[PDB]
Amino acid sequence: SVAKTGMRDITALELTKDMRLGWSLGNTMDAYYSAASGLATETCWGNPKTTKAMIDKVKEAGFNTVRIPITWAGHFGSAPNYTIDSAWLSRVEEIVNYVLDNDMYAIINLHHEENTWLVPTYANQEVATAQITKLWEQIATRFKDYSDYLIFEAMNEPRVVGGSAEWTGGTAENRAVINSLSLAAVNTIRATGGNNEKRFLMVPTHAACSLTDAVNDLVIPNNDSKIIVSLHMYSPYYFAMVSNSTPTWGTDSDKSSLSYELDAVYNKFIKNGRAVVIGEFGSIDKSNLSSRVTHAQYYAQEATKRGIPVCWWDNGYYGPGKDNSYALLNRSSLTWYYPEIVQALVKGSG
Repeated sequence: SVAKTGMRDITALELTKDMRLGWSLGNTMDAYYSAASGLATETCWGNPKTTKAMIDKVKEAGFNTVRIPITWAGHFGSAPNYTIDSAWLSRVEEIVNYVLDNDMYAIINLHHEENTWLVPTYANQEVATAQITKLWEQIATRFKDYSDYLIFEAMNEPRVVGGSAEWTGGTAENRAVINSLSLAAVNTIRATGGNNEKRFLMVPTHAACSLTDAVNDLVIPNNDSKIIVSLHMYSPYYFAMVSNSTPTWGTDSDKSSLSYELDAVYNKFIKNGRAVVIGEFGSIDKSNLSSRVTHAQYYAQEATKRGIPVCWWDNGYYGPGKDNSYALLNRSSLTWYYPEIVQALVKGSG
């Protein structure tokens, strides 16, 4: 286990290079139903209750990072304390230890918070600041003594859900409020003791997008050297995410468009000494395995050459021709639906 190996003398760029290739436990601790569901949210989107044996298979395949997306909304109480349900926090800790016991990196975040409370407007800034502070105070305190293999991702895809700028990079107001929220979260985490003064932290742009105005307006809290930028880049959009559209990938235009997107991130952040994790990418199943393999290998290869680790979104949803069919692992048989994609990712990562 790497749970109690402490804090190395290491830079963020060095750490992200070692993170290498990641896998998110998607549609699991991030799934939601209602305030009545409690611990049953984990299984409400069709993933069996997580076991260490599932994580063992991820390690065995060659991944070196597991991201554990967690929706806290539905599991915390009223203002002003926003107390997190003790059983929920204990369940998160069990899963964190499945990952660290496999000698891998673990990322924990706040996930689908934007639908209720994480609304980045000037009007809501005071309330959202108090709330993100109270939540991270509790989460960071619980995880304070873990080693540098545990990373905190402060927010997921902060944005005003339903508004016109949701997928266009936000408004300037939205981006300023997000910077205020990440500053409050980082300052809260750093003040909680244990190893949290030294822990590596991930901070997203608006909606974790790579659009120019979103990447340019991101402010690293305190210019802290242990902050990593979090981007979600399901690139290119139609091939990766949209059913009944664009089932092929692999032309020179396709490759150069993806290299351009990754060059933009490399030139903006990596070459300027700022580490980046692409915390989500992937492709849905359009009965197009050969294109998905070519895309996975090229994405991982070109990101690795630029010092950027990538994390596949494995939501456990299987469905050729269906929306959001990103599954790679069958968590019940403990066998892979698409070992060819896994092999392409691991090979591309080096």
